[PDB]
Amino acid sequence: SQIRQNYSTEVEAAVNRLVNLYLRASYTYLSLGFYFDRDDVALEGVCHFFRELAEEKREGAERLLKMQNQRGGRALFQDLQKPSQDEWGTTLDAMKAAIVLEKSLNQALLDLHALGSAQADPHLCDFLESHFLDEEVKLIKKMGDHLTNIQRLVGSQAGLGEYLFERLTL
Amino acid sequence: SQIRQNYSTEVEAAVNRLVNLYLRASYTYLSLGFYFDRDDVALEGVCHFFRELAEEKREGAERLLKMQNQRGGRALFQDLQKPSQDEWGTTLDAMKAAIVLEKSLNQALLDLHALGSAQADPHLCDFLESHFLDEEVKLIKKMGDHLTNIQRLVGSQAGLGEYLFERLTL
Amino acid sequence: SQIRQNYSTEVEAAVNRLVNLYLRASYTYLSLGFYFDRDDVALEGVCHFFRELAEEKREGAERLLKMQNQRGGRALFQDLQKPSQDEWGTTLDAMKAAIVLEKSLNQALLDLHALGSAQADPHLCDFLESHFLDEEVKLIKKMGDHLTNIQRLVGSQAGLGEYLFERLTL
Amino acid sequence: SQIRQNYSTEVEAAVNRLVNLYLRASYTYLSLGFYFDRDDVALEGVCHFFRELAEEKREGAERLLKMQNQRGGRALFQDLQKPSQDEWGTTLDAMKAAIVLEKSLNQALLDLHALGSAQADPHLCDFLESHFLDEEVKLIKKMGDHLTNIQRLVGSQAGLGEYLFERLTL
Repeated sequence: SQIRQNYSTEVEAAVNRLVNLYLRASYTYLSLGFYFDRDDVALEGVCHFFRELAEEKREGAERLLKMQNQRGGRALFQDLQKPSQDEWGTTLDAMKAAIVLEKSLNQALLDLHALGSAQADPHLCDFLESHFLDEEVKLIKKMGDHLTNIQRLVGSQAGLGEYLFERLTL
Repeated sequence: SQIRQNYSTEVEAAVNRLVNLYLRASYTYLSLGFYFDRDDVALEGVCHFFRELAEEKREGAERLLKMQNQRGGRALFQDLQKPSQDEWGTTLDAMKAAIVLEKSLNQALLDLHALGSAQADPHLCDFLESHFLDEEVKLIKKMGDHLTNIQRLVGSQAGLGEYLFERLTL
Repeated sequence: SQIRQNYSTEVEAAVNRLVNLYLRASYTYLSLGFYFDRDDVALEGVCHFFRELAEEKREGAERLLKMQNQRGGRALFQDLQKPSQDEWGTTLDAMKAAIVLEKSLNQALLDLHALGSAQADPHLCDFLESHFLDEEVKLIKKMGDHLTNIQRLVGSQAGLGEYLFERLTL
Repeated sequence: SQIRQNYSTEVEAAVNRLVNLYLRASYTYLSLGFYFDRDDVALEGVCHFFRELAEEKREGAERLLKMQNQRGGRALFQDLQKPSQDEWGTTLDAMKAAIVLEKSLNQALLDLHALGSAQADPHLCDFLESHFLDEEVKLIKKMGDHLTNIQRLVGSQAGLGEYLFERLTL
């Protein structure tokens, strides 16, 4: 490329894999959102929480794709595997699955940042720090906060607790 | 009639029967609304939910009556039978009865649309699709959503659950 | 389902397949958009044309998913295959590929409408007519218009023609 | 200095050299701008593109000079050599020369960031990442985009192509 400078093929490849992961997470949250919109689940606040995360993860993939082009790399798309589950259980189950998902994205982000350090790519490192690392940390704290509240609520009367959490937090 | 064109006597008759059904549903919801306004029931949000449906069903009957005249048919009114019950039980009982009612209206609408297809009456078909079919589908989804939430809430402590549903959803 | 009425399992299945197709088309347009944003392609108007179609196709999938839930069907997600190409050639090549894509979506929409007629599902039929059929027809006309103009322009001096089309039409 | 802390003499020296480079680039763009303003060149959009970069590079030098003082270093100015050329040829020639210039600035910025890492100077590293590294990457992408378009345009009829690029892009 005429513009490419200090952009290793290893980082280029890893950015394409991260795109696939972010698109995969978007798809998982789309499936999460529409499950809670089922007439036999019917937790609209939980649906809306996950649909907004579907959008967030899609926008993350697009910002990686733009950075890829900005550095003279070449985007390469692969098959997107379907979400891990067809039905997501309770609000508690879904929130647990969401924290697992976000922790894996965060580990991919930390792995890529480590690669950029090993490759001495400060623009990549700054890019991840500015638009992804602190975003993940906040989101994981929020979900941790939610988990603790769901758990406190679904101790003895789970149906009541799930209703109140959706009504009064989400 | 000077204006009548492609309007079968079968469809004319079926529109008059549908009017009677819609007026009957309005009357059922009027009785539902005022029951929840009783001082020994006292669920104002449930009263208001059903009174708004009383109005909706009356407006549906009036839009059928107007279409009847628009096609050169002749409205014919019959006795309106009283609602099926004098007392409607819990919010759960009432919502179950409401979904039964709406499913019967929806089946009358689908039956009439099928007749209009058999009679090749595209204006009638479009009229039902535009102002009734998707309205019913949305309303039945909403009531299904409500049923699921009432059920989740009235598991172990029904009095508390009925209060919270009226307070926080309706 | 408590709400399901006149919704065949055949239509439910076909709506899930249509969702997968619409998501697949969104992915194809995402890949189209970012190719024209490459520093060695650099046709920003073409990038923006395809990125807006990526969004449109995603919103179509979401409106099918919502209708699925509205009828008491159950969304089922499958793997999303990657776009057919990694590099998309000229603006002309890409527009040709886009018309092929849209014609296949349109045929899926016509096939599903035909199924809804065979199943006597007027709500499904009206839903497709209201939110998809005329949208596709307009989009395919526009792309046909674009193809004709690209072709007129890239007769003798293709590089100049591709620049002017991006500058003065897109 | 009373305020100096964790600011190596190596980084101080390298910041002064970077200032000289940024001032040299400003001077190069001033010469580029006024060439395209010649009555026998007369490409006003190209003149304006380069004059704005003259200002940008001067502001970069001033932000380095301010950071130098902020850390307790001492600015040291050297002779500023004249631009490499007196006449800059076509828009294509000039854009090629500009990308070479920016890539050398970018390499100076990456070299200095590497030094700050070797010296464990996180304030310097963050300063370069925040105000220079991503600015360079965007500018080099834009110029790469421009080069590709100039090249597409100046294939067969170069005079026409240079006019249209100045008119419709710049």
